[PDB]
Amino acid sequence: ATGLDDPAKKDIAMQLVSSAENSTLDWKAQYGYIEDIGDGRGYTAGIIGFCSGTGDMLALVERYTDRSPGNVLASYLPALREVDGTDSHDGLDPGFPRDWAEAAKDPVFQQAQNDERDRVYFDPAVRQAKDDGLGTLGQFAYYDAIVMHGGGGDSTSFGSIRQRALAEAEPPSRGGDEVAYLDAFLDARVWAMRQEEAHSDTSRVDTAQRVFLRDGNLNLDPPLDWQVYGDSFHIG
Repeated sequence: ATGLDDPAKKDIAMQLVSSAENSTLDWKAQYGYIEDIGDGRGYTAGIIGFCSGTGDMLALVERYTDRSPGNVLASYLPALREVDGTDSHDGLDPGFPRDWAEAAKDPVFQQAQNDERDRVYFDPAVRQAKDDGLGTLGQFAYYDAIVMHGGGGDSTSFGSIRQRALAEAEPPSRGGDEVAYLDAFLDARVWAMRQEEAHSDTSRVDTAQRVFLRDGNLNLDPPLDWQVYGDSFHIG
């Protein structure tokens, strides 16, 4: 019941991430979203942008189908298993986007999306932050990082960002000052964003996370006011 695991704080986290990914606090509006944006990942869909090309859409539909056999997306499993690793729409078109939108009306699919987001991103990020001895803000910083950068082994992954920060500063779990460590983590996060795109817009740190940190809002308590990409947001 503590930190970002508090239901109210958890939803604040989801809103904060949504402001950067969707330019709105309304993260749930994305349950039914589905498009191929031409990034090589095939169809990108749902609340975290599950992809047909990367395996996570497949894992999501498998889990939905375990809980709800013969649901509308179940017929697409052979195709999803086949196109995995590629941007191909073979076996998905023409009906997949329509059927995705229909499934998104099912609270069970919505819960499946929530649970996959939490299995891959939220639970690991919050658990690692708490182990490092960080408060709610720090827990949020880890979550936003893993959402954008993933939990892989690559040079700008969440794990790699964390390792960079630990080299510059000790975490509270090892006697370090929390503000100094969080400044190091945000530095590392910005370093990674710039590696992935040179002229990256780092506002989700610069005019949000760094601002909360400078305000000493270590427990991430409303009112929260921030900007991402120049749009202003407020949670009272």
